[PDB]
Amino acid sequence: ETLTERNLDLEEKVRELRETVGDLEAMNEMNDELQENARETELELREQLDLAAARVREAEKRVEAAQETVADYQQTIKKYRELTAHLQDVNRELMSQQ
Amino acid sequence: MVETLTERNLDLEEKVRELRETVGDLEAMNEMNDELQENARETELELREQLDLAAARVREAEKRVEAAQETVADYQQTIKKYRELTAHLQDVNRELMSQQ
Repeated sequence: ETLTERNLDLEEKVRELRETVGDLEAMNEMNDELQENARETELELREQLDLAAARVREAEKRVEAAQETVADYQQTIKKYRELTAHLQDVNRELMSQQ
Repeated sequence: MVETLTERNLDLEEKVRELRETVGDLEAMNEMNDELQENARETELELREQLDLAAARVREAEKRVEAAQETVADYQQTIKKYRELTAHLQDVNRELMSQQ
C-alpha cells in the first residue's frame, strides 16, 4: 500500500518535470527564432558597413586629389606673380630707355 | 502486488532520472543562448557605432571637397587674369623692343 503512496508521488514528479521540459523547450524554440533574425540583421549590417567603408575613401581620396590640385594652383599663381613682376621691371626699364 | 509493483516503482525512478538530466541539458542550452544574445547585442551595437563613424567621416570629407572645389574656381579666375595680363605685357614689350 505504501509503495503505492510513493508511486503516486512519483507520477506527479514526472508530470511536473514533463511540464517544465515543455516550457524550457518552448522558450528555447522562441529564442532560436530571435537569434535567427539577429543573425540576418547582422549580416545586413555587415553589408551596409562594407558599402560605407568603400564610400569613405572613395571620398577621402577625392579630398586628397582636390587638396593637391589647390596646392598646384597656389604654385602656379606664385609663379605668375613672379613673372608679371619681372615683365613690369623690364617694361619699366624699357620705357626709361626711350 | 508488492513484487510486480516494485517493478513499476523502479521504472519510475528511472523516468525521473532521465527527465532531470534532460532538464539539465535544457537549462544549459538556455544558458548558452543567453551568452549568444549578449554577444549579439554588443556586436550589433559595435557595428552601429562603426556605421555612424563612417557616415560622419564621409559627410565631413565631402564638404572638405566642396571647400576646395570652390577655392579652386577662385584660383582659376585669378590665374585666367594673370595670363591675360602677362600676354598684354608681352605685347607691349615686344612692340617697344622693335621700336628701338
